[PDB]
Amino acid sequence: VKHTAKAENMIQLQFRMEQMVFCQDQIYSVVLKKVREEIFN
Amino acid sequence: VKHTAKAENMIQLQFRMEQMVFCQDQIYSVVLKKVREEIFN
Repeated sequence: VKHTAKAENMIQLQFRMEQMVFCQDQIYSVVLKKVREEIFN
Repeated sequence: VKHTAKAENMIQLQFRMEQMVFCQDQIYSVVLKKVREEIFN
């Protein structure tokens, strides 16, 4: 039970960090795919 | 002097308008200009 309640709480905690939407300084990798896949190619 | 005075106010005024940025559907072809100089050219 104890370990179960911890995993469950950890999962919700981890989705609360993704919603605040940190726009990272390495998105570039996938920025680049805009001007490759979607326009030039 | 009448028409010097008239001319200058209008020339001042037009620059008063430009501060207020806008442009409707003309801006489309100058994005294509971006498209040509950033990618293909």
